[PDB]
Amino acid sequence: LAAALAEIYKGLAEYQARLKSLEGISPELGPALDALRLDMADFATTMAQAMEEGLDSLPQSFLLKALEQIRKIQADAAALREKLAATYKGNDRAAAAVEIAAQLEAFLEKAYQILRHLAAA
Repeated sequence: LAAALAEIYKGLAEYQARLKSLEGISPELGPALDALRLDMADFATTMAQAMEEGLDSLPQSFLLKALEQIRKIQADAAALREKLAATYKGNDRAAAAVEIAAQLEAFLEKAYQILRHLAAA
């Protein structure tokens, strides 16, 4: 349980580091960058809080919250990738972002499987 939770949290943190390393879209997109940071930070807050507490069992609300939330984040990220690519392309930074994005997709799949198992009785 703790070990599993540790693995997921670690992976998320690493991805964040890559998402800063690439930045520089536009200043006017302040709310944009804030949205991405709020979604990721929120996931880390709730997850980290539960692990620290070490409660006997987690609530059904918590489970379904993880599934619906993460799905929302993936959809929004996809839209951002399409727009960003159209604007920025060819540059080395753009190519790297594509590579990183691909890795995230695989990780997303694995995470979905784990959550489904937990939700299922």
